[PDB]
Amino acid sequence: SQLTLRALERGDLRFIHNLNNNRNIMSYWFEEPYESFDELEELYNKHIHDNAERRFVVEDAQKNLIGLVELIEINYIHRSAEFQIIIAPEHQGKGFARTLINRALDYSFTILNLHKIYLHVAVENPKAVHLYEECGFVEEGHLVEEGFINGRYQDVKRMYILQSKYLN
Amino acid sequence: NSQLTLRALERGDLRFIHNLNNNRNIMSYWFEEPYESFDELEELYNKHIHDNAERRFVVEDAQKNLIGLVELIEINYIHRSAEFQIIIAPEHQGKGFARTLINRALDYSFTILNLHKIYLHVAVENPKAVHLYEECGFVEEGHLVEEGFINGRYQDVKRMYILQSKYLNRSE
Amino acid sequence: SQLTLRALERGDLRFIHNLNNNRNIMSYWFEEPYESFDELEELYNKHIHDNAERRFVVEDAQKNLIGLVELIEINYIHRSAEFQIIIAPEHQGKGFARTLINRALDYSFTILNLHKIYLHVAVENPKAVHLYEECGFVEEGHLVEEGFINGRYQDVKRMYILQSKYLN
Amino acid sequence: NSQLTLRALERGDLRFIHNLNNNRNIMSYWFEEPYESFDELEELYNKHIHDNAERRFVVEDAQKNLIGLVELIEINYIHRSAEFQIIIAPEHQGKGFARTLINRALDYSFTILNLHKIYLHVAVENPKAVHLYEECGFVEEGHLVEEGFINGRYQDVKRMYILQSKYLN
Amino acid sequence: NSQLTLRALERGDLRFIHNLNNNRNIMSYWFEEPYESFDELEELYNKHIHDNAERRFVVEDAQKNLIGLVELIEINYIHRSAEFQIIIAPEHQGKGFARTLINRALDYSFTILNLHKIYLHVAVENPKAVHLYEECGFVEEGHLVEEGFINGRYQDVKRMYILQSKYLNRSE
Amino acid sequence: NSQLTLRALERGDLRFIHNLNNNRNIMSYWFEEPYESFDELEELYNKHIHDNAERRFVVEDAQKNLIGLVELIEINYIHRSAEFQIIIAPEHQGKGFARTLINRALDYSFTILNLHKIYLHVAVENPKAVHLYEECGFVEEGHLVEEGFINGRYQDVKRMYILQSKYLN
Amino acid sequence: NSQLTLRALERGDLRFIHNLNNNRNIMSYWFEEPYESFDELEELYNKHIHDNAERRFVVEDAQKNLIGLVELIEINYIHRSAEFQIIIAPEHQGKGFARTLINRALDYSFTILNLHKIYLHVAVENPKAVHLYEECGFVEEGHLVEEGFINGRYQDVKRMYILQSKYLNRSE
Amino acid sequence: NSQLTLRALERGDLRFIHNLNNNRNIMSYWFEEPYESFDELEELYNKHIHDNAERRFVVEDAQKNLIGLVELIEINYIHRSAEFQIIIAPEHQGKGFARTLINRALDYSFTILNLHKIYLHVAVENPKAVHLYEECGFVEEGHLVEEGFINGRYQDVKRMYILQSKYLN
Amino acid sequence: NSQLTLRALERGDLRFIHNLNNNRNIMSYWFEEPYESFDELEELYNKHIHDNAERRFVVEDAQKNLIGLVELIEINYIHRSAEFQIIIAPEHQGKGFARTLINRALDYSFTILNLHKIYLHVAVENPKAVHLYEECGFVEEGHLVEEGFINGRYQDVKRMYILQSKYLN
Amino acid sequence: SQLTLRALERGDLRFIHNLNNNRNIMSYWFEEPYESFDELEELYNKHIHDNAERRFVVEDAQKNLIGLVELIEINYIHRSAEFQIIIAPEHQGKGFARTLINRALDYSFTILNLHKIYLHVAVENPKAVHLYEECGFVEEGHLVEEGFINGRYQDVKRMYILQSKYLN
Amino acid sequence: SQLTLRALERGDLRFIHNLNNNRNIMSYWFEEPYESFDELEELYNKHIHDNAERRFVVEDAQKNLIGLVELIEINYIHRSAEFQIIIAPEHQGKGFARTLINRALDYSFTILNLHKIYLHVAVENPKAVHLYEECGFVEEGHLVEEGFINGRYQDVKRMYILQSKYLN
Amino acid sequence: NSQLTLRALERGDLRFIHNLNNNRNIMSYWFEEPYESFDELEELYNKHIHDNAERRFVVEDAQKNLIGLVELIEINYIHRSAEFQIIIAPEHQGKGFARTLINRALDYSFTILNLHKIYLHVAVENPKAVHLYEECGFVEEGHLVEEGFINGRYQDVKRMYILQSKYLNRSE
Repeated sequence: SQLTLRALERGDLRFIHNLNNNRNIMSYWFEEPYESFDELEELYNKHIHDNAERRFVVEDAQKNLIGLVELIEINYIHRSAEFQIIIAPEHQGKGFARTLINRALDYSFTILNLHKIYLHVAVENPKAVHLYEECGFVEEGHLVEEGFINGRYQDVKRMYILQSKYLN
Repeated sequence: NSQLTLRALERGDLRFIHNLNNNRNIMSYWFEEPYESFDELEELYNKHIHDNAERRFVVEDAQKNLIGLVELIEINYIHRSAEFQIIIAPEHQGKGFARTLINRALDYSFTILNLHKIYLHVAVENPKAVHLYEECGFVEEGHLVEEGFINGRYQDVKRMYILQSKYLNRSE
Repeated sequence: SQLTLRALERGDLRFIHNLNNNRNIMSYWFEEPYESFDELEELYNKHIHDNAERRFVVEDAQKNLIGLVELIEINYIHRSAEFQIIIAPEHQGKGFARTLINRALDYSFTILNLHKIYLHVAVENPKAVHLYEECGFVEEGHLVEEGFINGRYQDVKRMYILQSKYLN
Repeated sequence: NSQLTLRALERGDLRFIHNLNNNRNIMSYWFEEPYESFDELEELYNKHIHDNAERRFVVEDAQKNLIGLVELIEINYIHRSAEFQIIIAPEHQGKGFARTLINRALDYSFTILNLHKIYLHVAVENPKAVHLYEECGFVEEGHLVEEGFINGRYQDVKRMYILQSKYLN
Repeated sequence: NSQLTLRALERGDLRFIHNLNNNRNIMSYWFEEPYESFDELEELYNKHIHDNAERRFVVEDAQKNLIGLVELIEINYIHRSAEFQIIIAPEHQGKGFARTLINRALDYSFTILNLHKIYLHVAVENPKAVHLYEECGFVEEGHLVEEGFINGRYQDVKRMYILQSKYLNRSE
Repeated sequence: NSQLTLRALERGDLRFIHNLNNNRNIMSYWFEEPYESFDELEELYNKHIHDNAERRFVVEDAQKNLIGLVELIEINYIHRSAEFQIIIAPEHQGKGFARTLINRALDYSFTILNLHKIYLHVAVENPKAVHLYEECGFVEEGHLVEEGFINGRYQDVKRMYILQSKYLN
Repeated sequence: NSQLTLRALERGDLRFIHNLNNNRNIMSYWFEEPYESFDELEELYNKHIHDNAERRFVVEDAQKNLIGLVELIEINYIHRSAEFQIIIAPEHQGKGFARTLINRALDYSFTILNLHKIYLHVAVENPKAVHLYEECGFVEEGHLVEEGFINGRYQDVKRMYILQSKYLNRSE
Repeated sequence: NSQLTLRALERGDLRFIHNLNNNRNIMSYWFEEPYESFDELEELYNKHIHDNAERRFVVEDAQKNLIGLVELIEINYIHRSAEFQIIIAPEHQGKGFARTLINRALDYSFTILNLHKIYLHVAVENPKAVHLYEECGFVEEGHLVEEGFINGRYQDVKRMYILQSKYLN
Repeated sequence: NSQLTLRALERGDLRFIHNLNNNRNIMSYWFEEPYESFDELEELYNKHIHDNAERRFVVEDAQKNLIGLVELIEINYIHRSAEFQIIIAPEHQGKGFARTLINRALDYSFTILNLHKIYLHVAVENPKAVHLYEECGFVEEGHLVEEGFINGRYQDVKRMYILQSKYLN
Repeated sequence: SQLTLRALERGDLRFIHNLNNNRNIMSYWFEEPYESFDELEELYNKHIHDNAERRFVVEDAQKNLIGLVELIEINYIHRSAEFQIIIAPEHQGKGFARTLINRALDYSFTILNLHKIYLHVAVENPKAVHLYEECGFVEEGHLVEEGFINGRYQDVKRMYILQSKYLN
Repeated sequence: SQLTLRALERGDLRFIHNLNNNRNIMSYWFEEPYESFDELEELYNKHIHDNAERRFVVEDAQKNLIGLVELIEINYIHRSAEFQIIIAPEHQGKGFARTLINRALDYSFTILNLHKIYLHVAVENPKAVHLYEECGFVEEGHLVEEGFINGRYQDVKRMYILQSKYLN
Repeated sequence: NSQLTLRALERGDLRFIHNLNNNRNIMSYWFEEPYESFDELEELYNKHIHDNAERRFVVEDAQKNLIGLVELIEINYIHRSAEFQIIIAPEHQGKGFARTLINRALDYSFTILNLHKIYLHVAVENPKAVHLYEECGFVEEGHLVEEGFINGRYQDVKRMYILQSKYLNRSE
């Protein structure tokens, strides 16, 4: 409850770079690949005004960085966006996920007025699917060999939630 | 209240602007383009530094403490109109500084810019503000239904106006 | 029924300039004033990709220019836009207005997925208010001295229609 | 004289403009920048094509024959004023169309742009022009001495005005 | 059908593209930016002429008559994926040219671009097309609900895929 | 009053400029472009730093305390004219230094720039200022009616002039 | 001679300029930058089209035949001075058109530009021209020695002037 | 040797890069463009900072002491190949960390970028290096004769490869 | 076959280029950048028109009928090497003109550009081409395995070379 | 003799601005007018590479700024330039002029290989004409009303010296 | 005598390209290599105003293109330039060389006021050395392996002529 | 002498370059453009930072004291030639460091750049330097008369060369 969401600032880019460490996956910023901190800050400067992606830094009461809440591929004609939450390893198993997931859905459905929010989860991480399922998400796709994760193509589940059910 | 002073907004005041837009829980715009980050605001401020379609004024006291903001937007010099929005910091919201800021704004709009009409928008679910402006000389000219999506619901908003004729004269 | 809507092209700018003649009002293109044809084509080139305004040219079966249907101040967050229809003097009193008004509402509510469409009518043209009223629009504002039309400030009615009623 | 039509200046009309400024014996300006050749004007027309400080109208007749030019310069939208200048081609100078052009100019200034004041400048050594504008509603508000260097001499110039209040009422 | 030929789209073919997007009654995009005018399309074509994230191919016959369009979008060369969309002109829609165009597209994607997966989207209210792709080797991997707003209603769309493994092998 | 020194305006003095334009209750312009914030002025100062249409001088004293500003706008080098404006800080408004600043301004206009005429504008509702310039050599050449919208009213303004011939002789 | 007319130089007249600089056997300049090719001239003309430091005037007759050129260079509006150069085509060099062109030039310089002084340079080895200008009111103010390298030798050049005072008055 | 960590190259590490290229006696390239001074490299690093044709990783230890560099050049994402080069600082050349760096490089090439082939070039006059890569999984696919001008002589160079299939299985 | 003439590539010949790359079933590059449409090539030809890393020659006959293309890519002037590729139109593939084009290419490489080495790449599944270049002076220096993805298969490619020393002597 | 010539640097621009004070004449930098220090530094940056004018700062042994030696309107085809020397008021009457004038002629005739060096002197300052005359310059022109100096047009003498006589 | 020199124009670039054919040497335009006509015209446009090289087209009475006279590496401080004359194969052995060489020296020494004009001749073409020698040029250098001409480094003679001797 | 080290010139060394060009009393060039001020040099250095037609190398000792400069100019990679110029600070001119710098330069030119010929220019009125280079393997190939204007007089300059063949071999 004490956790707060804050729009992403330049200073928070170091926290983004640290979150990427230990993930072992190509990081993208507005659909452009980056791996070093200097590559990131340059693209943050060039996409500063692009409203197709919005990122919020999650902090506690004493302002310790907990994680990141990012909405990508925002389309205002169809009113959809892809949701992705990244919790720092320090606070991964402390139960902050469900609160941050509700905070993200709140901003998406009560400020941006989006119709649908979908996410992508690895089939090889079933407990994460149960998490999002218990948060209101339902499976709508089982993408076969969608991503190349550590030397092999993996299946990824696409799950959605509509504005209708979150508000009612 | 008479110790308050209006000052054209500077770059050093953008921090004060950012802290105002939070807790409002509404999309913040700068020259009709959205923003929610301090850096995003600063870049827009430098890009529209010379754009005269909008003007914003910081209000401070003798202590130089920041009390609120006055902004004119959608300024058109052929029809001589502009939209009016007032925002006072939460710390000074209840000490009745608003009426002074409103009068200072109308005095600038109608005696320096030589505008003909000033309109504003207020939420129908905030009768306190609608009543405040009616006290300051604003008349309702529209009840726009489901014009804004606020807090997960389409709500109505009142549009109220005041003419240069009433402000400058009336007492005459 | 034979009337067709077509996105605005460069060649149609001459028809726009001719429509402005005999109106006696400042013409705007993406909120910028113009009065000569050369001023118009230059701004058409600079705002070619701005999706805040969409204009459709109305033609008949034999492709005679009937009028223009323009949506301005399109906001995809709140899903609103201002509607304006301009019929050429040759075909003004032939009854093409109601058909073109329905065509405009169709594009706005079934392709762009807008929530509200408002228009502005002069109080001194009451029969036009009755037209839009019989088309589904309802008055939501009586703006006092909103526009300067031929040497005097005039009152203008703002009328709206919601996507909910047009679809049902 | 009700046949004459005002039309916003187009790039093609810059030839008509150039021919009118010849025979005048005066430095011609386009948005406060001097020019003399047709090419200099065409380039400056492209640079200031969307500048709202000045506005120029070409006046034609029923046959579309060019009659004259009406230009409003130094347009300030805060004070709501502008300077007015009318130039008729030598072909039609004596046909008595000036008054109609002056009123069609004032009609656009006061009924569409919503300006409060329109002032103009006339040489003191042209009293017929002073009387002309006087009969159109303009009043002398200044006698600027040695304001301009015309024909090798510093000459005095009358500044004349008319307000939106009088023209509308 | 074997007389059809695939040709990289040129500027002279943009007219053929514009005439295709009309009567579809759907927002048309070019490198993920909307357009509905021929001039708007032409300007976008010149701006993304060198962008390799998308490729479009015109298909013509021995008569050099334009039959349809094949386009790859959302191409990513790290995951080696792309989205597939086929559009045949209304005059040739029913003569069974589609299967040839689909195979020509997959042959280009899997033997020249060396892609791993090709996916496409089809409306659930168009079982004819869903069946056509299932015949060509596509398998359903998703039933996205209310993903698209078509003709005044939020509709579901099927996402179907095919892997380079099946296309190149299977017969092996 | 012979201690006062004129110095070309520097970027650092833009603070002094901004503070003077406060308290005036008037729209301030920098090269015919409006501004209100210190940042707006600093940007426009950088854009027009080499524009010769206007020239501004900061006047200091022996202690280098800033006294006032002397600006010449609408400088035309073909007609050899310019508009003059003097603004003294409220701290020294009543010390009677105006006349010396006016003459130091005219001295730069007529002895270095080689201008023929210098005109200025004074509000009719400030007769003390009209008399001041009258005693400095300026003569009224116009009574512009409702020229400016000041303090919520269209007010009349006097236009006053002095020629290079008189000042030098 | 009274049928001659002065016209501001246009792009279509640059061909006439190029043909003039040949046979002169002297470095040709355009806004103080050298050129000897038609294309080199045209590019310089477009680059200095708006530069008011120099002005050139083509002179033509009732037949619209090109007779010569009049150019002002080194124009300075603070000192109100300019350099004067006249060039008549070889076909019309001997019919006494020069005096009219010189007077037309001084009339433009002293009645429109409101200049104070006009100076020119003439070769000491051309007493015909020095005498022509002395007839037109020019007085020698300098005998610059070895100022120019002409035809393989450093030669002297006369600098002659005329003031606005003499031209406008004198008759008075 | 499990303490060594790979980190994407940062602008600050360009000093470490410059010091490594000294002592090599070879023309150094940054995105197929030659350079010699620290300033030339810093400018070209800014120009190609978002170019995906090359990728360079700085390898540190637990103490964050810089150990070496791993760079992948000529990265083609259609053929899924790249050229590999490993450079260890003279301080740690004999500590036997090379093999771990080579495998950490191949792990990023084949497990994240999804490349099919990685080739490298070794001088024939350095058989110890050829054997090293041979024991890491690389096989000779070419003996390029007089490929490079090294130390004043056109020398032969071995081209060695390893496929994603072998490394993963 | 002495009638064939080499001519530097002109913008007009880009049609001939585009038609040759059709029928090849391979991704075509222009200065290491992929393209497929005639418009994409014309734009990239304008961007790299003064780049000296590649050089392409159109070969015609006495009738000026286009015969083929000779392109030298990856030209490095420090190591003095380049990659060679010859493409003959299907119309004249069997007329036996290849050898003359190969030698005319090597003559420009070794007698004008002063290059030391020229290498080329040939598919292993085209032994007739390998023999052809072998009889022209090229020697195999590498058997690159699974170097290219051709016709849906990773195939091996021979790299062949010839030095300036042999060709001149 | 201890006096040294040094190419003009950015830091020396303040000394240039101070030299202009008490001159009461329009200052030009590469034929462009300036009056404030900020105007000067901007034009110094834009004309940094223009070789049509070369300026040298004159200093003593202890590096006190004595004056300026500037060559303007340098033409390498005809090999000519205009010379101008400006001594600070502190050291005006100490006899540094003749030495600095010889230093300027040395650089012009032995490094740039110029054929002619001319200067402009006021007729109303005859002792300055005698100075340059005794330095080798000879009058070649008496320009009438050439410059506007303090409210009146003044005559200016143009005097020259050829490379031939300085070297022999 | 009837031969005329004319500054190089855009249209003459085709003649330049044809002259290069049958030379078998890398062609340079302002020290930049070119081989196709399109490469040449682009560099002609970019170096249109560079006065370090001047080229004149030689024509007859009937305006048939005879050859080219180009001065390169023009230095106005030292007053030197490199001369190069190229006669078309059609008129090579008709004796136009000596006339064109004198025309070039005339322009260099009587209009540009250059002090020295040097040229480069192949040692393996001795009759060309005798030509320039009989025109006033004298050998000042025998450069060893200066140019790579058709598969071998060749020696090149550098010969000069001073303005002093051509004028006297 | 073996403790000397060659280092590519950096921006921090431009001050050392400026102090070298003074007292030489000769026009200083940077990529064939003149300069005589430190700021003029710095701006040219940043503009030609990536130009590979010239390369300059600072030489320093174990003490990191600046000893001199080595520069290659007029580098052409088709003919594989370059011009060589060496400049040692006056404080270290007489301690015989030159021969080491010359050999270091030729070693870089002939073993890294793979150049074929290196030429240099020396004043005929400086037989000390002409003799120094003859000791280092340079042969005179030209006696260019009145090529340079030095100290008010046109002087002759010797052009001397050395080939990659001699440097790399000879001992072989």
